[PDB]
Amino acid sequence: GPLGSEDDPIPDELLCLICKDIMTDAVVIPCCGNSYCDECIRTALLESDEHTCPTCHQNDVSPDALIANKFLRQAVNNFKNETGYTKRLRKQ
Amino acid sequence: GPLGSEDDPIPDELLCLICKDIMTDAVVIPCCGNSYCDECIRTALLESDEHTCPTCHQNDVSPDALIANKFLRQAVNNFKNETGYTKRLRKQ
Ligand SMILES: [Zn+2]
Ligand SMILES: [Zn+2]
Ligand SMILES: [Zn+2]
Ligand SMILES: [Zn+2]
Repeated sequence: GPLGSEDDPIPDELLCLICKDIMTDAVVIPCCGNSYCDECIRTALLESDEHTCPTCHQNDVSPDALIANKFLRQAVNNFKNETGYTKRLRKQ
Repeated sequence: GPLGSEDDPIPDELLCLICKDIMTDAVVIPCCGNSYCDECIRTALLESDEHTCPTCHQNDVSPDALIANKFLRQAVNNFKNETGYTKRLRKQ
């Protein structure tokens, strides 16, 4: 049936595994190929001295080796506009 | 108007720039981040001794450094099933 009208789950083709949610300005990891939030993937490598990838569990990656997944960022932007994905910010 | 009725173009978020068409099992280039057909991107580096990227015109890439854009391949698979994009395959 149809999805996206009032409900729809974010696909893994544009959803960060680290926070299990969509990301903006997503990057790619040259250790495996998965894409996540720039900050999310950075945190994984920063907190892991072994540079343990948060998906393939690699031990030779780097937050400086993060490439720009143009396609990812594009899809996310379109997806957000189709289903109208967004959230309510606060005055924190 | 809407898209998907009887005509729909392939977006740059899952469309290969090299052949200007969708691809399957797309890979990513760690030089810039763009994704293209494994065969297409391979050909670009294979024919260019300078390893001139077919998008950013880099000079230090490689067909071996091609990573697996999990997300790309997933998007392509879904997109193909949405519009019904496909072609004549052969059992060679
Ligand atoms: Zn990895
Ligand atoms: Zn994230
Ligand atoms: Zn490039
Ligand atoms: Zn191609």
